[PDB]
Amino acid sequence: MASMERFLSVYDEVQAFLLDQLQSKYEIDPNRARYLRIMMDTTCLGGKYFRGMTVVNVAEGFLAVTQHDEATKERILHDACVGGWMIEFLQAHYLVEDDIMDGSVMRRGKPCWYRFPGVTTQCAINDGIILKSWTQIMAWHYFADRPFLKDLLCLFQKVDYATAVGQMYDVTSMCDSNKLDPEVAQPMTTDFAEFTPAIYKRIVKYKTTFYTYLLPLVMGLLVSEAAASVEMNLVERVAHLIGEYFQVQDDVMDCFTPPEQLGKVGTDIEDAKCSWLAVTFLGKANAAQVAEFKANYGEKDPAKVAVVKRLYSKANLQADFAAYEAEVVREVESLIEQLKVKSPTFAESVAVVWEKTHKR
Amino acid sequence: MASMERFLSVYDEVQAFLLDQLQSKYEIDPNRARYLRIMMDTTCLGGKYFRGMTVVNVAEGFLAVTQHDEATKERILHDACVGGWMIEFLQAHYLVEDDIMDGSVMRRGKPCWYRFPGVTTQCAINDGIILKSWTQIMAWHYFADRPFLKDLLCLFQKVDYATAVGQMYDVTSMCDSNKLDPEVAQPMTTDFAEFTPAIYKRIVKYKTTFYTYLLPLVMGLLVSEAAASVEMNLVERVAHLIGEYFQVQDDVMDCFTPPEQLGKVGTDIEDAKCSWLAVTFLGKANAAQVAEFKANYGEKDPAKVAVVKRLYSKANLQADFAAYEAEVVREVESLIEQLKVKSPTFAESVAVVWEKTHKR
Ligand SMILES: CC(CO)(CO)NC(=O)Nc1ccccc1
Ligand SMILES: CC(CO)(CO)NC(=O)Nc1ccccc1
Ligand SMILES: CC(CO)(CO)NC(=O)Nc1ccccc1
Ligand SMILES: CC(CO)(CO)NC(=O)Nc1ccccc1
Ligand SMILES: [Zn+2]
Ligand SMILES: [Zn+2]
Ligand SMILES: [Zn+2]
Ligand SMILES: [Zn+2]
Repeated sequence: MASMERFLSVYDEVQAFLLDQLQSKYEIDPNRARYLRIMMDTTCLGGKYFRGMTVVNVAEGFLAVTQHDEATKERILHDACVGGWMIEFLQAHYLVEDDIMDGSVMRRGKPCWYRFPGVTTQCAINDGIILKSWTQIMAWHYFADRPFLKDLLCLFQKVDYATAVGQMYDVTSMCDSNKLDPEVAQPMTTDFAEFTPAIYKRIVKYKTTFYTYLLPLVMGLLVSEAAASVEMNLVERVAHLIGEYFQVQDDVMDCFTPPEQLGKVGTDIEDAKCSWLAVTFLGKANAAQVAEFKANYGEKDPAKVAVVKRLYSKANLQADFAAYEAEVVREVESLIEQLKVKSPTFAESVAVVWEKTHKR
Repeated sequence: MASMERFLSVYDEVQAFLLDQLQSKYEIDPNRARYLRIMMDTTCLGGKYFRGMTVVNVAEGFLAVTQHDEATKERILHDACVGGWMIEFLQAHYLVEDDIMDGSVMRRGKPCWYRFPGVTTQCAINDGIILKSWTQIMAWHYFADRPFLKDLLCLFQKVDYATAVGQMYDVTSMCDSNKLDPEVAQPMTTDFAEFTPAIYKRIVKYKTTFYTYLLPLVMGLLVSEAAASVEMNLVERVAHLIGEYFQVQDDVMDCFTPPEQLGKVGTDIEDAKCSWLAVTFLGKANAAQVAEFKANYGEKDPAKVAVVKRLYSKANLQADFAAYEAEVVREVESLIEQLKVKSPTFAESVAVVWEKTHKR
C-alpha cells in the first residue's frame, strides 16, 4: 500500500476513534461531534503532510533493511502514521493559536479558523487546546503497551515546549529586551540592535525546527526502535540546519511571493518581524539605508511597506540568499555523510527531507 | 514542617528549576526569564491553593497510617507538592485562556493577565500554552523514575482533555445544538430548551469537576502508591458530586456576591450562561415569568440584567438552593461512608474536602 493512502486512512481511523470516544466517554451530542469533526478537518487537513509523512518515510526506510513478520511491518507503519498525525495535530494547534495571536486573515488560501462565522475567537482558542489534547489521546490509546511510549511522550513534550518558547521569542522579537515588562506597554525597537544572525537563529530554532524537522525524524526512529542507528547529536544538528533554511525560505516568500501563491497576504514588514530579509539587509546597509529602513519598517502604511521592499530589492538580497543557500548545501551534505557511518538508510531519509525542502 | 510552607517552598524550587533550565537548555536571556517569572507568579499565585493542597492533604493522611523511613516521608510529601503545582499550573493555563476567550476584565481582584499593558492577547495566549507545558516539564523532571509516572501522566492527560471538552460545552451552552455550524454565526437560543438539569450537569462535570476535585484526590493517591485503598468508581462519584456543588455556589455568587467580594463584576446574565440560577428559575417559572426571562436575558443593557435579577429574587431560588444543598449533604455523607470501608484515612480527606467547599 502507498504511503500517502495509508496515512490518510489512518486519519479517518483516528478521527473515528476520537469522535466515538467522545460519544462513549464524554457524553457528547451529535451536533457537537460534528462541529469537532469539521474543526479537525479544517485545521489538520489540506497541507502537504510533510511532517507526518516524514515519520512514515523514516519508518519505511528501516523496514527495507530490517527483518520482520508482515504483521510487524504493518504495525510499525500504523504506528508511524499515528505518530505523524500527532505531529500534524500539534502543528494544527500552533497554527490555530498563532493565527489568533497574530490577528491573521488567511492561511493556505482559506480564512483562519477563528474567522469562520460559527467559530469566533472564544471557541477557536479552546479548539486549538483540544487539537493538542488529541495528540495525547492518540498516543495513550494507540501506543499504550509500546516499548517506545515513554521516550515518545517525553520527546513530544520537549518539542511542544521548545515550540512555545520559540513563539515567545518570535512575538517579542521587535521589542528591546531590556524593556520587557508586563506592567509597561512595549514599544517597537528603534535601534534594531537585536536584529542579528544569532538572535534570528534562536527564534527560528525554537519556533519551527523542533516540531518541523527534529520531531518527525526522531519519531520515525522511535516507532522503528532504531534510535541506536544514529548519533542523536547529529540528528539535532541536521534538523536545526535544515529547519533554519526552511524558515529563511518562508521569510523570503512572505515578502516576495504573490499572495494567491503564498495562500495569504504577507505582513512581516508591517508586523516588524525579525525576518531573514531584515537581518541580512541590516548586515549590509549603509548609514542612509539603515535610517530609511528605521523610518519605514513596522508600519501599516502601504507606502512605507513599499519603501522597505524597494530597500530589499535594491540591496540584492537574492545574492546573499544564493550564498546562504550554498553554505547550507555544504553543511547538510556534510551532516548526511556523517549520518551514513551509522545508517545509510537514515542518511537517505535525511537526503529526501533535504530534497523536499530545497525545492519549494 | 507545616503543609502550606512546604507547598510554597516547593513553588520556589520548581520556579528556579524551570527558569534555570530555560537559561541552560533553551538559550533564554535574563529579561525574558524575568517576564516568565512574573507571568508564573501572576497567573499561579494568590488563590487559596485548594487544588494543590488537596494533593498534599491526601498524602499526609496516608503518611499517618503507613510505615516509612523519614527520607521516604519527605520524598512522598515533595512529590505531593510537585503534583499539587502541576494542578495549580493547569488551572492557571485554563484561567488565562478562559479570561481571553470570555473577554473578562478582572479575576481575583486584579486585571486578567492578557490585560496587563506589556502582555497583550498576542503574548497571553502563548503564555497560557507555556503554563500547561510547564506541568509536563515538572512531571518528567521530578518523577522520571517514579513508579506512578505512567499512571499520573495518563490521568493528567484525561483530566486536561475532559476540561477542554467542558470548556466547549460551556461556551456553546447558549446556542441551540441543532444550529452548531462553523459556517454560520451562532444565534443565542430563543427557547432555552437546553437549559435543563441534565445539560447543566454535563457542562459542570467536564468543565470544572475533573481538574478541581478528581485530579487532586487521585493524584494524592498516586504519589502515595495508595490507589488500592479506594474504589475508583466512588472517588469519581464523590468528586463529581462535590464539584457540581462548588459550581452551583460559583453560579449563585456571580449573580449575588458584591463585586469587591467576588474579585470581579459577574456577567453570567449578559453572557447568557447556562447557570444554576437560570436552569432552576426555568424549572419553576410560570408562563409570564418565562416570557419575561426570554425578553431580558443575555443582554448587556443593565436595565434587562436588573429585570433578570429581580425575576430570580422573586422566585425564591434561595430555597431551591437550601434544598439542593441538603440533598448534596446527604449524598456526600453516603459516599464518605462507602469510602470508609476501604479507607478511613481517604474518607477523612474527602470529608475535609467537603468541609472546605461547604463553607465559602
Ligand atoms: C551558519 C548557518 C549556515 O549558513 C547554520 O547555522 N546559518 C546562518 O549563517 N544563519 C544566518 C541567519 C540570519 C542571518 C545570517 C546568517
Ligand atoms: C504549501 C506550504 C507552504 O508552507 C503550506 O502548506 N507547505 C510546505 O511547503 N510544506 C513543506 C515543508 C517542508 C518541506 C517541503 C514542504
Ligand atoms: C442529583 C444531584 C444532587 O442534587 C447530583 O447529581 N444534582 C442535581 O440535582 N443537580 C441539578 C443541577 C441543576 C438543576 C437541578 C438539579
Ligand atoms: C476565592 C476563590 C473563589 O473561587 C478564588 O480564588 N477560591 C476558592 O474559593 N477556592 C476553593 C475551592 C474549593 C473549596 C474551597 C475553596
Ligand atoms: Zn506568529
Ligand atoms: Zn512567515
Ligand atoms: Zn469561560
Ligand atoms: Zn462563574
